[PDB]
Amino acid sequence: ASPSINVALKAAFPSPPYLVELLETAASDNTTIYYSLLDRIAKGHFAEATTDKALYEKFLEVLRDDGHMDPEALSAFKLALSLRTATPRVEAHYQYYTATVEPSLSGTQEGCDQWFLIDGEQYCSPTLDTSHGKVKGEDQLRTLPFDRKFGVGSRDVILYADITSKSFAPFHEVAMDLAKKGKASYRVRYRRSPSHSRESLSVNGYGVELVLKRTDYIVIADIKPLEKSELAALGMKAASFVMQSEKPFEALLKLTQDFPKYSNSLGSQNVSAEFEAEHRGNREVFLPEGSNVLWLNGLHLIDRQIQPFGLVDLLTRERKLIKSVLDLGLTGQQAVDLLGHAEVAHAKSGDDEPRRFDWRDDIEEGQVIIWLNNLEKDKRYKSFSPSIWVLIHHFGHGLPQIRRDVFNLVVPVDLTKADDVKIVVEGLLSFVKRLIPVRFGFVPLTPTGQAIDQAKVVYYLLENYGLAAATAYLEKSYEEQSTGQPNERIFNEVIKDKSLRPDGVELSFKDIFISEKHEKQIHLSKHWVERLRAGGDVPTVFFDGFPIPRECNWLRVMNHRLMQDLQALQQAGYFGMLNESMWLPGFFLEKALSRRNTLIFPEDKNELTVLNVNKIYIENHDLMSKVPVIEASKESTRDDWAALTVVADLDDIEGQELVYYALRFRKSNDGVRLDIVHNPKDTSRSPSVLAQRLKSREDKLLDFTRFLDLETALETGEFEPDVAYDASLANFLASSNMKAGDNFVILNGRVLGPITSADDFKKEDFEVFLQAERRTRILPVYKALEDLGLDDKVSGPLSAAKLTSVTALSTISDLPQGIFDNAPTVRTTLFKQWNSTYTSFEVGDASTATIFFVAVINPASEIGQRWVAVLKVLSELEGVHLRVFLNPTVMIEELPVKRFYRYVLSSSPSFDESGKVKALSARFTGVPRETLLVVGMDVPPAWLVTSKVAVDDLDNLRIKDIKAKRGTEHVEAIYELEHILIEGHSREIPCAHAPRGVQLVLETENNPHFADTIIMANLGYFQFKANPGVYNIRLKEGRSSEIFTLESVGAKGWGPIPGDDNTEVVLMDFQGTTLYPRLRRKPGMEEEDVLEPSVSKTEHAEINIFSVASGHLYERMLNIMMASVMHHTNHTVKFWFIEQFLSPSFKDFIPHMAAEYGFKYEMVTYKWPHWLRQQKEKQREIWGYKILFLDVLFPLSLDKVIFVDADQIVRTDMYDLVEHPLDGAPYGFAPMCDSRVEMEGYRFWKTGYWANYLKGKPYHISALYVVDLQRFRELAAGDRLRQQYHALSADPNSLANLDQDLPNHMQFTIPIATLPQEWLWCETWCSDETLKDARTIDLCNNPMTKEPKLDRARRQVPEWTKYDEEIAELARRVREE
Ligand SMILES: *[C@@H]1O[C@H](CO)[C@@H](O[C@@H]2O[C@H](CO)[C@@H](O[C@@H]3O[C@H](CO)[C@@H](O)[C@H](O)[C@@H]3O)[C@H](O)[C@H]2NC(C)=O)[C@H](O)[C@H]1NC(C)=O
Ligand SMILES: *[C@@H]1O[C@H](CO)[C@@H](O)[C@H](O)[C@H]1NC(C)=O
Ligand SMILES: *[C@@H]1O[C@H](CO)[C@@H](O)[C@H](O)[C@H]1NC(C)=O
Ligand SMILES: *[C@@H]1O[C@H](CO)[C@@H](O)[C@H](O)[C@H]1NC(C)=O
Ligand SMILES: *[C@@H]1O[C@H](CO)[C@@H](O)[C@H](O)[C@H]1NC(C)=O
Repeated sequence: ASPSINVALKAAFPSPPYLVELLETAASDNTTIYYSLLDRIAKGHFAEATTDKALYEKFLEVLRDDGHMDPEALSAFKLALSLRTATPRVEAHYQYYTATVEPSLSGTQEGCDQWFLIDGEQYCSPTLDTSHGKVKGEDQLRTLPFDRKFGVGSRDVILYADITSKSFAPFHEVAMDLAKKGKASYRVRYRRSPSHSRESLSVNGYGVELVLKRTDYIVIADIKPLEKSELAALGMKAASFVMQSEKPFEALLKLTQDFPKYSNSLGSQNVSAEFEAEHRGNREVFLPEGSNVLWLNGLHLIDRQIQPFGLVDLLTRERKLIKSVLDLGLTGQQAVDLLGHAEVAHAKSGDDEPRRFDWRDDIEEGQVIIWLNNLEKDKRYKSFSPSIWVLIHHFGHGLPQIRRDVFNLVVPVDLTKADDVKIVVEGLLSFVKRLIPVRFGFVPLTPTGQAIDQAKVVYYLLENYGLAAATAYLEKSYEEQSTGQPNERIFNEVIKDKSLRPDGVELSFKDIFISEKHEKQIHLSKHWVERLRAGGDVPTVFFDGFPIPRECNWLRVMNHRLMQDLQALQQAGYFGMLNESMWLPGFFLEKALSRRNTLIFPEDKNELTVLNVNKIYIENHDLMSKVPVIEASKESTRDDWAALTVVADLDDIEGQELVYYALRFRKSNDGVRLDIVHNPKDTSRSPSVLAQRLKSREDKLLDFTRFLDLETALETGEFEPDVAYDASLANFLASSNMKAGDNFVILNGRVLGPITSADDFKKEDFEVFLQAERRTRILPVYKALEDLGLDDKVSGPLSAAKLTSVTALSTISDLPQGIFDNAPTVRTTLFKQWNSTYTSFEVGDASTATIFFVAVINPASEIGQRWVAVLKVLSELEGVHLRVFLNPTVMIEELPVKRFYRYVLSSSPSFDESGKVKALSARFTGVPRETLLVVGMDVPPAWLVTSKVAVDDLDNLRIKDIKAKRGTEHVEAIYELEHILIEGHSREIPCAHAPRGVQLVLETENNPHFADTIIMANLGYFQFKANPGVYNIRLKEGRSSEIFTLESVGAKGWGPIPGDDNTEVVLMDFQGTTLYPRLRRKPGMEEEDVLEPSVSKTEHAEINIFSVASGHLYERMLNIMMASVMHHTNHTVKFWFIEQFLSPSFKDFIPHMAAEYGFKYEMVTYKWPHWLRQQKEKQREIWGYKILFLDVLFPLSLDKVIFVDADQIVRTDMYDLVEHPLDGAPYGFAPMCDSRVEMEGYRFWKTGYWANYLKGKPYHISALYVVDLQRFRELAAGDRLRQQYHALSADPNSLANLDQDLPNHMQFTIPIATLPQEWLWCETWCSDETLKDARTIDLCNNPMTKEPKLDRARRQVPEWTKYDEEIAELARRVREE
């Protein structure tokens, strides 16, 4: 009965058959569920269900009956099925099939509905007698993201099927059995089924907003009554309303959805009931008022993760983790409590801290490091104080001078290499001369003959003659001979003068092979380099025992730690830890290790892989119950307990050497439980045989006095291959992402490898690996666990590993730190302190719940509107517990909620009267008749959405006008999910920086140019607009491919995860594709793209003009603007539009404008980056679109573009603007008119702020401008605009009209070519005499009148009507066509 508004969203691809959708949703990533269901439908079991409802009904009985899902998992299935999560996954198959399969399968297809692909041969029959073709193109056997494999088999078989028909069932069974036997491995790919219709897909999981566009007024429903500004209590009274109700959850939803309407309805019926000013005892301890914060089992979630898709994926990952834990008899409540424990979080913070290695000469008896300094005895520093209090009493970024030993830097240098030598001579010495408070040492590198000799030479020269003489040889050699090889012509000259009085033990001269000097010194040096792995292609520098690889600007890194170490000393001083007679460098060396392993302590800190241990012994029970196992001792303690697994190729020396060390390590440590997995490179001979050889010797293991006893044990015995073992073996490696013939080590779930050489991992290396690992992962689990009194649940080394391995996996973020939020992955328990009686309410059983949600919502917030709606639907799930906290603010200067909100989402699917799946819509009932509203879509981050069907103005909605024009009080609008984003964050390799100005191309097998974009400075950001399918990213041919080669697109994560050295992107989700690509510079380049060492016209048009309109009037005026151009030029024109701000009425009309006026048009858009600062006010968004994304909004093929405002009219042939010389400037603008005489008062750009800032420069107009795009990108102007905007935008009153203000604020930095004023006319600021020579007219605002825009046009321009008539009759001609 009430006046309503209905909004629906539909995808850009047709709806896949429901059957296949349920298969995919059902078996998320468990393959067994997939094929176990694929059997069921190949019976013809699902043939008897006629309707989607019945079909859906059937799946529930099946899953429950076959043991696939429990209540918790079934409930999760329904929600994910509502969300239609599996539909893009299915469309991936189709797009792949349409674009790579069909054009590479030459011949005549008839009867080949289904067909296996074997050895590039197609078989249309199960009986497999005849093969139709040799398939053209690249291999289809590449395993890609949407693939599934069933069984292990040498041969690989693929079936492209249309499951829908009965023709499928026999084909399946042929290969299911073939895989069951073990002949080959089975996988299914899809074929678009023509039994189904081409109807588009109706989506859900988004939000709709109705924004009040007039907020100025403040002192069933007609209009909101504006109430006297007693805003301050809204949050507080609003919070009480709910608490009082006692059906609280529903109140908040009902209140929060229509909140603007209920503002004046609050403060009534002795309203405050402020018992809860009590709970700011809650505020006093933890969070600030009016802040929204969500936690999921301690995990603090960012806003972007708080959508239905983001949340479904989190539960899925979390339950897998918890279920693993609760097979050891822990309640969901106990499990979570252990995960978020204080001792656990402390450990993460603990090894976020730096680990140091002992850089001293002590082991090598002081004969390896050749220092250029001594700060306690150098008579340069003599002037300085040797006092501790010099350190402690410091502030700033300046280096404190001191005569003390406190900071050291040891840099290993190769004396053959010029660049290396140059470091010492220029780099190291300047620092000395400069009186820096750092001691500088260097140790030569000995990887070649010449290097060995030159270390000897320099070492000798130091020993007898001294530092200066040695220094001297080095300096002279660098300039003089310019090579590593020793030069006597250079050497002898040095001794000639520098050989005066070589003290102590005498010089021997001429030739060196001192038994001691060559042996001891060089081999001691080698022992130092080897010990700390300070050599290779990339050497390692040690500052205060902290490894810094010799790359990029390592001194920048050193300076960072130098200040960070100083602050570490200061704090010990204020606690009085320090004293005057102390060796300060040993404050750092307290916990330092003598030996450094790059595997255990990788210098890429992120590099860490942990596996779920319970999973490993559950999935591969067949394998792990038949591996040689050394049980850890009967009589050893819980603290001693640890579990180790060695994966090695026993057909290689390195593989068997590695195991000997592991066995040795086991003899010493009684607490460890060892497992041996034989992973061979060549699988011609069964892996089961060598495993069977050892399990017989299992009892006798580690009784190998010598290595050959192990070697011999491998050779002897006759065995029968357990081919069941072999199958589980190759499944394990596939699950664990391990290659064949690769060596790996696993202690308590953590993987290190591949081990190329067994010398890398020795007995001593296992000991530290256990020592370190023990500390972090095991000791925080043990304490925490015991604190809760769950320490009864640990029954052995394997029992313990399950827990420790699970809790290590809990703290690994999905999102790399520094991108979406800087904050680390630390699970807080800090809200448990909070009193709950009067602000909290809980939903779901805590006793049974596996999922625990903690929401802190401010009722007055607009963000809260979304949060409540989503959380209500996730609360409906069984096995989920939710607890809500309401926290309003007293600080309300402006109206808090200025919109109505509806979230389109259901917890379980809805069905038709005819049993089809119900589409979901946002229906607003009882909308005020007199309020002007704006329709907005609050869509998940990866989505790009535009209006498709609407007859109304969504920018200016009013029921009274629609009623008086259309006769209906009911509004319906349909949107289209046109694109889904592929977005990523780039980095250069190895010295990781964002490559800006790099150009990229997206491609498909059908077309080599889907899309193109350029790399941004901020986070090496880039994006593409695409739909489900298989794509590839190639650097654009030109300068980009000249300078770089991209090793990878980061599709597996930040990584590098092995197996990701790929450039293939696929999108099979509503979350799009997130990528972290890597690019390494080609041989010796410090080059830059941005600086140099008829195309666009042909592709597009003579003239390229772009614009935006945000109303029916402005779109009507835009039609006139385009026409005026056309009449005024005998040239070719192409028009460009900002797609999402335009009406469907306008969108449906243009082809008709294009046919009549003879122009070309193209729709463009870009999605506002997540890092870039948003605009809550739509008009401001629009302005941002014209200036912020100029370089990335238009294809690279476009040389230049021109912006013309919608209200404008042009009498000029527009080419002239193209030909206008810009004098090497990126863009050109026209200034403000000075010509009108008496207008001055309203000329605000002659005031203090604008005249002080614009010293001599003009105040420009954003109605018309030229962008020399090629130059724009070349100058990388965009990046500067974007970062200045982001920086300025922190202040809300910063840019009145950003579009005009940003180019004006940046004209110092970025040149603006100024235009002849023949180019702009405006009555308000230009004289009437001026318009004779006027080229174009903007209709700028009155403001000494109130005459409106429609009036100015008719009065100001007589030919405006002529243009309007032309459009008017055509629109009617179309309507009557
Ligand atoms: C992937 O799906 C399969 C099949 O649905 C899951 O396997 C099933 O796991 C259950 C345990 O949840 C097995 O039941 C029993 O487990 C106990 C464990 O102690 C064991 O002692 C019993 O003998 C029995 O196996 C069940 O047999 C097994 N298969 C089926 C058809 O139910 C598997 O857990 C799923 N994987 C993931 C990642 O969840
Ligand atoms: C209702 O509020 C008024 C004003 O604060 C107060 O005088 C009155 O006592 C309240 N009613 C009750 C039942 O306490
Ligand atoms: C929680 O309430 C109790 C009882 O009034 C009080 O003693 C305690 O301090 C409160 N906690 C906080 C942090 O306000
Ligand atoms: C304190 O002074 C003593 C005495 O000279 C010295 O041996 C030591 O380095 C200092 N610190 C401690 C912990 O004794
Ligand atoms: C278009 O072409 C005609 C014929 O050559 C010419 O007379 C006319 O002036 C041209 N239009 C304009 C405005 O340049």
